[PDB]
Amino acid sequence: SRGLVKVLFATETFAMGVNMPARTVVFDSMRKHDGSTFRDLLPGEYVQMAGRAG
RNA sequence: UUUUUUUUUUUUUUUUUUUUUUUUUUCUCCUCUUUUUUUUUUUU
Repeated sequence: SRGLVKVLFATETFAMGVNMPARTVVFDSMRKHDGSTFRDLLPGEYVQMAGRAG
């Protein structure tokens, strides 16, 4: 919140919705693990994690 | 190459009182033998 930490590593517990967005967001993978079907992401998810950068 | 969420030890306290040991039965009941009754007295 105070900007004293630069690089953050977080799972979906912090991804899909937050206020106070930083400037840049990066993705290290294309897939995700839902409840034992091992699907990929959908636009409803990509909008929320990546829709908060400004 | 396996993420996200599912609360926990019932609330209450700042009510008066002018009595006194016990406690409640048992029925009428043939007394055998020398006597009048002796007696002063003195030594404690």
